[PDB]
Amino acid sequence: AFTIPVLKISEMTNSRFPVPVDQMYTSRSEGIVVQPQNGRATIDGELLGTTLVSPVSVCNFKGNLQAEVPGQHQLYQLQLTNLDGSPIDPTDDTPGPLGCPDFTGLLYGVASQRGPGDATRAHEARIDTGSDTFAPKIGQVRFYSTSSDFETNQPTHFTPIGIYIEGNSSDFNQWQLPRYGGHLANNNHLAPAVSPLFPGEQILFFRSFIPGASGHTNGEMDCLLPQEFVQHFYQEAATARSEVALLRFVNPDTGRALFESKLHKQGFMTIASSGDHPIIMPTNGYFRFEAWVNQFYSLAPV
Amino acid sequence: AFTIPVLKISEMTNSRFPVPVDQMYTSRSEGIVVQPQNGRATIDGELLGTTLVSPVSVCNFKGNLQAEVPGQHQLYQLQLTNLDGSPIDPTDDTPGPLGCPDFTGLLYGVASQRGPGDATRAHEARIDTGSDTFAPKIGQVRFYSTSSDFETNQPTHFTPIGIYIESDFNQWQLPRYGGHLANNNHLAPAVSPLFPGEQILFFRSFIPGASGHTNGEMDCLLPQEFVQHFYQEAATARSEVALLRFVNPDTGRALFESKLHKQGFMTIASSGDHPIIMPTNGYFRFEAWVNQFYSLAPV
Ligand SMILES: CC(=O)N[C@@H]1[C@@H](O[C@@H]2O[C@@H](C)[C@@H](O)[C@@H](O)[C@@H]2O)[C@H](O[C@@H]2O[C@H](CO)[C@H](O)[C@H](O[C@]3(C(=O)O)C[C@H](O)[C@@H](NC(C)=O)[C@H]([C@H](O)[C@H](O)CO)O3)[C@H]2O)[C@@H](CO)O[C@@H]1O
Ligand SMILES: CC(=O)N[C@@H]1[C@@H](O[C@@H]2O[C@@H](C)[C@@H](O)[C@@H](O)[C@@H]2O)[C@H](O[C@@H]2O[C@H](CO)[C@H](O)[C@H](O[C@]3(C(=O)O)C[C@H](O)[C@@H](NC(C)=O)[C@H]([C@H](O)[C@H](O)CO)O3)[C@H]2O)[C@@H](CO)O[C@@H]1O
Repeated sequence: AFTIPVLKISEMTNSRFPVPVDQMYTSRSEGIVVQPQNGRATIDGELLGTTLVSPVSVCNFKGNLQAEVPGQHQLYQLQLTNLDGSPIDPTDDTPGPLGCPDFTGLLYGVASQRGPGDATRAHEARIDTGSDTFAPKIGQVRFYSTSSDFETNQPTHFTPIGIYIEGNSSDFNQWQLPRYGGHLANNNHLAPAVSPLFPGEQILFFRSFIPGASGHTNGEMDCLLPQEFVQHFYQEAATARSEVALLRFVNPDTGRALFESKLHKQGFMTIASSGDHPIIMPTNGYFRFEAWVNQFYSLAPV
Repeated sequence: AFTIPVLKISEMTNSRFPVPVDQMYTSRSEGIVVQPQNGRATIDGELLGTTLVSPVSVCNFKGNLQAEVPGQHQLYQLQLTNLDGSPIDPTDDTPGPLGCPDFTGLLYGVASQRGPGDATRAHEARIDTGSDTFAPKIGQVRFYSTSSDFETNQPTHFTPIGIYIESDFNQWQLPRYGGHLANNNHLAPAVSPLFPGEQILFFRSFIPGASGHTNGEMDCLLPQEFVQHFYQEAATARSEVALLRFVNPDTGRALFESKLHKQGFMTIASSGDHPIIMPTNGYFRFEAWVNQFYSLAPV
């Protein structure tokens, strides 16, 4: 049988950045192609894009510190491995390595090392996922740091923390996919763009405000499914008995329900709403699976 | 009916620090009391200690940046809220706020702020969970930063990253949640193997080190995924022990057995301090309800 976990919004994890979900949010997404590559799974358990199941891995990188780049101080070259330690394989049926950021911007975090022996060191670092040299698909990623305290040829981890706003073209765009293969390459194996097809409906997003390290940004990061749903679908692999799972957002405090949403088989939710706005609800509220409906099932607004 | 999620070791999350599990590990635990407060859940779904269900929240802090502390350069005083935004409530039946570190050491991470408006800033920061004034139970925590670029009275978040070795990291030494002037209460109980020839099975991560010599060993009793699953399923324990088999899907054969105790920890038949390295695809599955005197085959 098909099920979804009982979770308060505040208990959900963002599938595109390793922080909790802050609020439900809906938008028209006017003139935007919504094509995130993280937090993509079908309801019958097939992972898509660069989606992995670990809730703490998205936007992390691992690899060897190859060298400091010639000519540019405290810019360091990583030769990536996959997050699981295995070599990068550009022939994988993915756009890039699992967990790789699916947005362009200055990703701010910490690069740490262990080695030689148990000697360790860690410092702030930034990775520009929009730069020409950003090519995780073939394991080539550079990070900038304000420290020169990094050892060559030692295992290096990048732990993401937030976004750094310089105030120019490299600015955080959550819907702009990076060129996973680098400047000269076209993306492939992409999870498809999503949009609402039924009149009156909009996609329901799970939004987090990720930390900012500099500049002005609300750090808005919208995922299609909380990571817990991704994990659950993967784990259960339940048969999708129709194209749409009807879900109901219920308030355990009153015992009564607030709205319904359509969970599409391909892994995204829609609601009957119009306009760009937060969907604020009683904090103990959660979704419950009600029935198998089709893509023409008609929802009351809100 | 009672189940365990199908997960490779490499897909598991540490329940005491927000990073993947690296290996299974077992220990004699000579001379130590094993009493972690995070990653504590009964197999029927009751969360204990400071355990929360969010897999990205443990060792995080949130609160108002109240002030730079007088007489102490670039040491800042937080007034905590709970990680879900709710106010800290010291009357809660917990040792401290959910997700609070359950070890003593120099916790290294990044303090970040948003405010006024959408202006942001973030810098490296350190929280000494062993210091006298570390009193998360009542919302009192300080962080040190090398930066002075922090605003007072703006929402502040501490994102943990690793451990800084110079208060040396002791994963089994519980902090004083109420600070040096109060004693801990409402602790999840210590655990130990009671049956001869058994040891606890731990899920071990090597957390990042920011400085100094450290392997960053962090041992939890259950991966966060098991905590989440038990909480969700809330299935009834039909006995004091759930017998599990760690099976290799590649061969269809069992590699070893483990006793999953009702109160939320695992033991195996083994002797000594060592990793338990197994075929990558291996995973635990429920076999049967047994008692606490069930005799396990070694390894
Ligand atoms: C990490 C770091 O040091 N990076 C700095 C930037 O400072 C960070 O971001 C700030 C927003 C702030 O949170 C700070 O604490 C961080 O360290 C720095 O960004 C400028 O910082 C200053 C200092 O507060 C101002 O916030 C400035 O914003 C404004 C301003 O001066 O009020 C806002 C104003 O709206 C804007 N004008 C217009 C029309 O947009 C002005 C104007 O652009 C500037 O005054 C012209 O210089 O800026 C932040 O832009 C940054 C620039 O100094 O350097 C590093 O990156
Ligand atoms: C962030 C920062 O700058 N912190 C430094 C420490 O350096 C960090 O840790 C280091 C291990 C290394 O990863 C470095 O890149 C980091 O920034 C610093 O720690 C000392 O660093 C030095 C310089 O590399 C040495 O590595 C020293 O290690 C040893 C050594 O000298 O080989 C290891 C040795 O095993 C140990 N002695 C024994 C017997 O255990 C000695 C010993 O501590 C000293 O010789 C004293 O008798 O050190 C690191 O200890 C730290 C101290 O300099 O200052 C900041 O913390």
